[PDB]
Amino acid sequence: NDDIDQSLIIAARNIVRRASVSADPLASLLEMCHSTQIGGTRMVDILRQNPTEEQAVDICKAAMGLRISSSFSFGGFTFKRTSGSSIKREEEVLTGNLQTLKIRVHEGYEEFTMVGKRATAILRKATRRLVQLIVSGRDEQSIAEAIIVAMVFSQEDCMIKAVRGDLNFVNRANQRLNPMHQLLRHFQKDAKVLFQNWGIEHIDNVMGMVGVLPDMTPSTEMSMRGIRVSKMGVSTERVVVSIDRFLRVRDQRGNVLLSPEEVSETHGTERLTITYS
Ligand SMILES: O=C(O)[C@H]1[C@H]2CC[C@H](CC2)[C@@H]1Nc1nc(-c2c[nH]c3ncc(F)cc23)ncc1F
Ligand SMILES: O=C(O)[C@H]1[C@H]2CC[C@H](CC2)[C@@H]1Nc1nc(-c2c[nH]c3ncc(F)cc23)ncc1F
Ligand code: NI
Repeated sequence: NDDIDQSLIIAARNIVRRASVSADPLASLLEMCHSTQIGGTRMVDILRQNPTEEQAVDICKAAMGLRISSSFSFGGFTFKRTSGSSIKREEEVLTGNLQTLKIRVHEGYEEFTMVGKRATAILRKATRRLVQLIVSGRDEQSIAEAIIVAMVFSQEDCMIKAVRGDLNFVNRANQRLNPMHQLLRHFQKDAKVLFQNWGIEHIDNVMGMVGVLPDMTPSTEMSMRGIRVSKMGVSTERVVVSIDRFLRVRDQRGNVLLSPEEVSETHGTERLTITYS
């Protein structure tokens, strides 16, 4: 049970990475899934029975019409909506380097939990606004990673304005990343202009919680607008999802739940033998 899961993830990640470089990735992935065995059992038979929710694995499940977790993955983090709703409106925005970006802006009030491996968070947000972020983590590194993802996800104008120079990030297949991911890789290379330009505010010490400044220094006095660090940020609903040619998994409203771009780069050595085509 434990070894099949470890091995299935490794096989799924390899398949999505190989498929993603092909002209029609969906068809490539479907080939490899149907002609791959893990410890002697067929991979499609493992997918039908195994309950693991992982980004590469869930892309493969979707590919063959299996139900998956309704969560979505942004910046490595799993997001579950705990409350509220939104609608979608495409808008042109202008970066700090005067580059147009067409963005599907979400309009509404929504509350989510973010769960990464080294940090978790509660996010509350409105139309192009971070309302509040309560974040936990292992360290300075891991906490800042979660803050950058929440800031980009919020769609705020100060985040858009803090962009410096052009955004032409590409995937392994030489195709441009879509705008939200363009923004995310930019601020993942450097979040300094982002944090400086975000804004600061006075806070009252709720015990358990602390402020954090644009240089990541804690404080009891001030914090970055909306953001508080904490010490412990507190089950699966399977649903039908869709898949396209480029392995983008979507909900019924067309929000991208998963993609090649949200599959972890970790190479790892399988515990049960994996035989490909
Ligand atoms: O995909 C498979 O491995 C099996 C299982 C899971 C999907 C189908 C239903 C059973 C598929 N069944 C069959 N596939 C195929 C088959 C040939 N090339 C393929 N490439 C991708 C694929 F996906 C299925 C196939 N041929 C006869 C079948 F009878
Ligand atoms: O809009 C999309 O197609 C994708 C890409 C950009 C961010 C998410 C992950 C990739 C997004 N997916 C999803 N977003 C959302 C979503 C709700 N409110 C939001 N506000 C801003 C935002 F940015 C995304 C959202 N819900 C479910 C999703 F599944
Ligand atoms: Ni994207």
